[PDB]
Amino acid sequence: LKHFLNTQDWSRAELDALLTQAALFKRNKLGSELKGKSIALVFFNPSMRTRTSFELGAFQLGGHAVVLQPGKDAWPIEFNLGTVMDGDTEEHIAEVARVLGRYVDLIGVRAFPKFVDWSKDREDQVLKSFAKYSPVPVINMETITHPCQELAHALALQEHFGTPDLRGKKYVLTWTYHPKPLNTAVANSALTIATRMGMDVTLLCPTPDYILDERYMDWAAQNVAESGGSLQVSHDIDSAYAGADVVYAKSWGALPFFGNWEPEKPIRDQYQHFIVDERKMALTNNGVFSHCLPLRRNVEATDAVMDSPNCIAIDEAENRLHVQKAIMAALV
Amino acid sequence: LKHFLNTQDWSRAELDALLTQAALFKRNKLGSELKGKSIALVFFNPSMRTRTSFELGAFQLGGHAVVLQPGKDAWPIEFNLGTVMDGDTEEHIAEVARVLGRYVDLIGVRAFPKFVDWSKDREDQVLKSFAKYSPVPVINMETITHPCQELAHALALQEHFGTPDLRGKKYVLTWTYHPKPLNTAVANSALTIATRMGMDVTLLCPTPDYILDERYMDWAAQNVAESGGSLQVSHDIDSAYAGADVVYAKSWGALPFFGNWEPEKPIRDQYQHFIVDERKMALTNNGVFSHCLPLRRNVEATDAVMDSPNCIAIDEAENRLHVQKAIMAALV
Amino acid sequence: LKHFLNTQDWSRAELDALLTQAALFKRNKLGSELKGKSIALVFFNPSMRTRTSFELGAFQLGGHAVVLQPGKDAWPIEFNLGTVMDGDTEEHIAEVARVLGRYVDLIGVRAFPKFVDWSKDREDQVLKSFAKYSPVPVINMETITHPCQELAHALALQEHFGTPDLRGKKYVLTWTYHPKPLNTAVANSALTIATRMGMDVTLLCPTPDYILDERYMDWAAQNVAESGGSLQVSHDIDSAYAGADVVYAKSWGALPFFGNWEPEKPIRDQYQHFIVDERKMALTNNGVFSHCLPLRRNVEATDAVMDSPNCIAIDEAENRLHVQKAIMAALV
Ligand SMILES: CC(=O)N[C@@H](CCCNC(=O)CP(=O)(O)O)C(=O)O
Ligand SMILES: CC(=O)N[C@@H](CCCNC(=O)CP(=O)(O)O)C(=O)O
Ligand SMILES: CC(=O)N[C@@H](CCCNC(=O)CP(=O)(O)O)C(=O)O
Repeated sequence: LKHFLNTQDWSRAELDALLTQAALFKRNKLGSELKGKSIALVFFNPSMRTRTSFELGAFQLGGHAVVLQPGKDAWPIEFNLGTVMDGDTEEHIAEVARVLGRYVDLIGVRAFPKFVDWSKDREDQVLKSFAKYSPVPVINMETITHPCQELAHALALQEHFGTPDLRGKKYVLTWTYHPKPLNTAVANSALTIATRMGMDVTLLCPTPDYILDERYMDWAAQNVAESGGSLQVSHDIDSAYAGADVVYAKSWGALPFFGNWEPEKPIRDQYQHFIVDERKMALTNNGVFSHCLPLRRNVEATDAVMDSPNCIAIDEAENRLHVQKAIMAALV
Repeated sequence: LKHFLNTQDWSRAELDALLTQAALFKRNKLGSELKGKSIALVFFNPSMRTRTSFELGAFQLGGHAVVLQPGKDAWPIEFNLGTVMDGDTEEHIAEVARVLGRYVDLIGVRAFPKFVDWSKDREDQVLKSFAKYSPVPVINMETITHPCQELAHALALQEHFGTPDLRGKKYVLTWTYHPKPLNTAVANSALTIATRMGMDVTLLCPTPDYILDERYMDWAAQNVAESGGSLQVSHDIDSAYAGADVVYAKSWGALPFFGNWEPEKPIRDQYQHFIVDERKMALTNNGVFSHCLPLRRNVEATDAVMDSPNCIAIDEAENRLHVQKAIMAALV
Repeated sequence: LKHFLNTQDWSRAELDALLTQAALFKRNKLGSELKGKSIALVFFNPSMRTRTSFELGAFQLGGHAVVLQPGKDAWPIEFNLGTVMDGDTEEHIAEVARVLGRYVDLIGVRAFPKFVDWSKDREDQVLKSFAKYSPVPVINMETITHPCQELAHALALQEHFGTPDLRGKKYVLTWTYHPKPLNTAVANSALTIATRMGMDVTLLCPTPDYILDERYMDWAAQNVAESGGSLQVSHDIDSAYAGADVVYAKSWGALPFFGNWEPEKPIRDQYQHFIVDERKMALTNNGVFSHCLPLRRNVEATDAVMDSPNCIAIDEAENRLHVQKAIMAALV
C-alpha cells in the first residue's frame, strides 16, 4: 500500500508526476478522480488552509471529506501498544484506523509534536500508527514534516521562475522570530524539498541550538549529492541573504529545549531581528519570499515584505489545494 | 466588486429582485447557480439557522460550504493594521481574506460586537476588513446589522399579506426582556428594512438609553422620506401596539452601557414586562408577531404568543434559506 | 409520521426489510435515495463512527448531512415545558425542531443521559421532544437505547453465521470493566435485539445492581415469548460463557447509583476481572466477540481477544453505515 507520508519516500520521477498533475488540476479544477469517494481528515491541531483546501479538493473531484477532531467531536485516541487504557484515551488507533478504513478511501492526519520530549515526538508515532493500521492510503497533513507544503512551495517556485528545473538557484531557509517555540516540521520539509530540487541551500538560524534534527540534515546531504545542489548552515544574516533567489522563513523552538522552554524564551527573544524585512530582502538577487502561514506580521516578517510583489506566499497557499488533489488522485 | 454587507447599500430595485429570486428559489429549491462553486462560512459566534441554511443553500445549488471557526478549528485572526502580532492572534486578515479568495467563490462572515466599547464595535471592523481584502464577494452573516435576516423577514411579511407592497402597514419594533445584554444588530436591521419598505414604524423601547445608534435612526429617516413611510420612537407599550399590523421583538443591551453592564442589569430587570404576551398582541390589528430566534420562551415572548397562528417566526426562519440562496446567486 | 426511535416500535417484518436493504446497500453503496435531500445530525455528546457513517451515508445516497453541536456551534436547547428561560438554554426545542423541519428532510439526535437522576434520564426527553415537534422523521443516534447499533450488530451476526435466522444461538450480553460509569443504552439495545431475533440470551453482570432497567427486561421477556428465544440473568462468568455462540460486551454504571457515583467506584473496581480475555472466550462454542466501540484495550477486552479472528467488531462498525442508509431511505 502506497501512502504519502514524506516526499523523501517517493522517487524524483513520482514527485515530478505529482507536481505536473497539480499544474494540470490548477488549469482544470473540476474532475471525477474522487467521484463517490471520501477522505477522513483527522485534525489533532488547528488549521485553516489544510482543512479548507482538502475539503474543497475532495468536493471538486466528486468526493466528500469528513472532518474529525479527536478530543473535540470524535473520541480521544491511544497510540501506545499493550498499555492498560484506564486513562484519558477512549479507544486505540488499531480500531480507529481499521474502522475508518471501512468507511473512507483515504485518511489524512495532522498531529503536531507535544513539545515535551523530542525523542518521543521525532518518532512520528501518530502518522506511523495510521499508516500501519489503515487499510487505505494515509496522507500527512503535517506532523513532524509537512510534505503537502513542500509540493505547494515547489510548484510556486517553478511557476515563479517559469521552469520545473530549480537547479542553480540560491535558496535560503531562515529561522525567524515568534513569541512561542513552534514545530520544526515546515523547516524540516523545506530543507528536504529544496535540496531534493537541487538548489544551493543555506540553513540560516541564530545559533547551533536551532539547527534541525540530524535526520533532516542527513536527508538534505543525500539529496544534494543526488540532485547536484549544495547545503550549508549559517548564523550570519547578511552573508546568507546575499544573492539569494529564494527566502523561506519559519519560526521553530530549539530542539535542545524540548520540555524545558522557559530558558529558551530569553534566547529567542534576543534574536527577533531575524525578522524578514526590506533590508534583508534587498540583499538578495531580487529574490522571492514565502512563508507557509499563518504568519504574524511585524514579528516573523514585516508588512512591507508581505505586501511586496516578490512575496509568493498567497500563491503557495493556493497551491496547497492543487498539489493535494494530485496526491489524492494518485493514491486512489 | 459587489458585496452583500447591508441592504442600505443596495438600490430598492436590486432588493426587489433579490426578494423575487428568493420566492422563485422557494418554489424550485434545487438548481445549478453554484455548481462546482464554494463559500467559506466564517463564524466568530454561535449559530444554528445561519450555518444550517447557508450550508444547505450551497448544497442545493450544486456548490459546497466550508464552515470555519477561528479560535476553534481555524487560527485566530488579527484585524488591526501595522501592529506587532505578538499577542493571541496568529495571522492577519490581509492573508486570511486573500488565501480564502484563492479557494472559495464567496465568503460569509459572522462576528458580533465584543460589548466592551461600542465606539469600536460600531466601526464594523471585521466585516469591512473582509470586504477590503477579499478578492471575492463577502456576505454579512451578522455583525452589527443582519441584512440576511432583513430579507427573510421582509419576504415573510409580503407572503403573509399576499403582496410585495407593505406601504401603509403599522410596524412595531419592540425591545423585549432578556437576562443578558445583547447585540443591536437585528434591531438595527429591522428598523432599516421596515422603513425601506415604506411602513409606519414605531421603535418601542423602555427608555431613551435603549434607542438605536444614530447611524440607523438616520438610515431610517432617509428611508421613510424615500419610501413614504414614517418613523417614531415610543416608551409607551399600549400606544405603540395599538392597531399594529406587525410586531417584531428583539432584546438588546443599552448602547450607553457598553463596557459597563452591571449597572444596566438592574435597569433591564425592571422592564421584563416588555415581554410580548397575548394582552399586547390583542391591542394590535390582528397583527402578526415574529422574532429572529433563538428565542427564550416566557422571557422575550410567552408560549401563547409563540404558538399563536399569528406568529410567523418559523416561516421567517425558513426564508433565511431562500433569500440567502438569492444573495449567493446574485453575487456569483 | 414514522420515526426510527427504537426497533421495539417496528414490526419484525419491517426490521427484516431494513436489514435486507442494508445488505443490498452494502453491495451497491452509491444510490439516489436521498438525492437533493438532507439530514441534520444533532450531537449532544462525542462520536466518531456515528457522525462519520451518517455523513458518508447521506453523501453516498446523493444527499447532504449538516452536523450540529448545541452548546458548541449551535445554541443550547431547552426541553422542559412552560418554564421561564432565564438560564443557560437559549431556545426551546419547539422552535428548534420546527425550524430544522423547514430545512432538512430528516433529523438524527444523539443525547446521552446526564447521569444525575435515572428517573429523569429514562424518560428519553430529548428524543421524544424531537419526535413530538419535528415535522420530519427523527432518527435515534443514541440516547438511552441505540437502535442503529442493534441493526449493525444483527446484520454482522447474520453475516457471520450465513443466515438471517439466529434462533437457537446462545447469546451472552456481558458487563465489562471501565474506570467510569457509562450509559446503559448499548446494553439495553443488545438485550432488545438479541431477544427480538430469538436467541437464548444471558445477561451477565457482577451484581443485581447492574441489572438493566425493568423497561428493557420487560421488552426482552415479551420478545422471547414471540421469537422463541430465552432470557436469563447471571452473575457467574464461567456458566454464562459456556457454549456461547456470541459474546457482546459493554460497560455501564449501575442504575441504583445515578447521582451517587463515588460509592459505585469501589464496587466496579472489584470486578475488573469481567474483562473479556482468551480464557473466557475459550469457554464458548468457538463463539464470536463484538463491542460497539470505542473500546479501551486491556480494560474492557484484551488485545488478544480484539485481534482474534472471532472478533467481528470492525464488521459491526462498518455495518453502521449500511443499516443507517437503509433507515434513512425507509423514512424518506
Ligand atoms: C503557528 C503554528 O503552530 N503553525 C504551524 C503551521 C503549519 C503550516 N501551515 C499550514 O499548514 C497552514 P494551516 O492549515 O492554516 O495551519 C507550524 O508551526 O507548523
Ligand atoms: C442570543 C443571541 O446572541 N442572539 C443573536 C441572534 C442573531 C439572529 N439570529 C440568527 O441569525 C439565527 P442563528 O443563525 O441560529 O443564530 C443576537 O442577539 O444578535
Ligand atoms: C465511552 C462512551 O461514552 N461510549 C458510548 C458508546 C456508544 C456506542 N458507540 C458508538 O455509537 C460509536 P461512536 O459514534 O464513535 O461513539 C456509550 O457508553 O454509550
